[PDB]
Amino acid sequence: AQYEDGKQYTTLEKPVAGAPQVLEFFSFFCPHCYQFEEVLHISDNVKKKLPEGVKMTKYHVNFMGGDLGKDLTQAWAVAMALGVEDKVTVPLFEGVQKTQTIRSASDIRDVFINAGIKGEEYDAAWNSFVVKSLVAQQEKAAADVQLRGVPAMFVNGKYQLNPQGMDTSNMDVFVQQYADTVKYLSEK
Repeated sequence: AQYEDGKQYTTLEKPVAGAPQVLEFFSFFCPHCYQFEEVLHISDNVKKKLPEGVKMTKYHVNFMGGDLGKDLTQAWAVAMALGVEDKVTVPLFEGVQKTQTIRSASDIRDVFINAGIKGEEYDAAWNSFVVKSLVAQQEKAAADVQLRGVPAMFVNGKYQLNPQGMDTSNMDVFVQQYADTVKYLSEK
């Protein structure tokens, strides 16, 4: 075929019932995720081609950056609960990887404060049970899909994107192929 198992995607030996339709995993410590987010805009470009009635879910993962890694997963939960993903994603990536000014939970908080979220509102979200289960959700989803590496994308708990199996000398073309694959798997 043109899209073959093992080529642009793999198939899960152990499918995951009831999974989010399009599910993406990343980490602010993950250099390819950095590339994926502000150089390639993968998340974006996928949406632009998904049929609609399709929702997209992005979760953070724990297994990079130890203690900070976990702090970041809670912070991403706060971001989701507050609906401020698009105001913190870039400063968080650049704070961890570019300037390296994120070294503690408090520094993560500064990014939110600077992005305009209020202290009391941040601290309350942080400490809230809704954010605890939203952490639990992120972990569960990662747990369900054998996850050892990021970036990672899964479609309908059955298919996993395989970006290594796509051309990379043109970035624009890599993205389009990636998004079209997601759209194919979607209709499967």
